[PDB]
Amino acid sequence: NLAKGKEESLDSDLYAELRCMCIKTTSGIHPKNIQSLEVIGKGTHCNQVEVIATLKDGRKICLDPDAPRIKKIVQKKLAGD
Repeated sequence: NLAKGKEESLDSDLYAELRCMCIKTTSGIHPKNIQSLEVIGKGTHCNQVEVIATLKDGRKICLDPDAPRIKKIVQKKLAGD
């Protein structure tokens, strides 16, 4: 949909999340599949921290910042001695 006629799609129902990049998140991802990830802090129209992971095969998914499982996965990725 090209022109000035939005709101008929999956775009956010929440004013505070109008500019968030993620619609939802993916579970069951393994640290080994992750090539890199970006942690984005809260912004003007996105009151949620977002975690966008790029998998080794190029797939991009969002991860739940609050999932103890995800916090562990990020910790795992950070380690590498």
